[PDB]
Amino acid sequence: PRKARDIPDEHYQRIIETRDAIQNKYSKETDLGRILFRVEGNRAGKHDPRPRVFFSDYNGNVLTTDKRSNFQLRAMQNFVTSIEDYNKPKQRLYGRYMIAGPVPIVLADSELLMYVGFKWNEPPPLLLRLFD
Amino acid sequence: RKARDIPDEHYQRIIETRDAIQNKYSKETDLGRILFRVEGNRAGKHDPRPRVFFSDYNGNVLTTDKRSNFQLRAMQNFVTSIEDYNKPKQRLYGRYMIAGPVPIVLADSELLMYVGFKWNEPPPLLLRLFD
Repeated sequence: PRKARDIPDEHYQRIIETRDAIQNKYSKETDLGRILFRVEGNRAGKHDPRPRVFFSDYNGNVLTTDKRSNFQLRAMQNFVTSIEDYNKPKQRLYGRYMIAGPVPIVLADSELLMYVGFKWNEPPPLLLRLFD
Repeated sequence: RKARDIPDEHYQRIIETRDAIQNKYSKETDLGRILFRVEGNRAGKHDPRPRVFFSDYNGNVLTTDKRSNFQLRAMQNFVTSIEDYNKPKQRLYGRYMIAGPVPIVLADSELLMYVGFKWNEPPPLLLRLFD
């Protein structure tokens, strides 16, 4: 029963920035596999708190070297197949793992889509009790 | 500048207390009496409880003048900062978050309800550029 929600402007702006950055860093590389390998290489493990970058094509296929966390992979696949409009980036919550995208990206002279997964830690509650 | 979404639990809660306040004072025909009573439950300015604010559909904050001027400034700013009266959002004023508006009916008058509450958690903001 999901909910494609807007990405907060700061988050989206950031995503755009790291997209452009990744694009510029690997502008020399002509091998897509090498790029994906390098990019995903910077994660130290599955419990790595850092935002994880995912990729897909324009045909509904997630592109990744298999990573230690199957859950993030399931969530990403679901997100990719759940997209209603490839021109509007949105975010979806999978348990405690938020996923945002897609944003267009060019790697190895190929047009692909970038996404960002990151665990989302449920805000401290406010109450606001019935007894006024 | 940062009109952010209200977390679903928070928004759901806000809706619940809105409906609750609506049902509690359904008998009352005096708006001033309602506002007075509602705001009466706060014990002081340092009261940690979420503070309920009100406004009309003409940009005016409705409240009996209170102990905390800061919350009042923040609320006024929020009300005049609203881009769309049909989408509730939240804005951070220092450490004081303000969420709204949500429609409410008090004394057969259509008004808007807001909730202010101090926010003690600037992160989670973890991100990176080593990629």
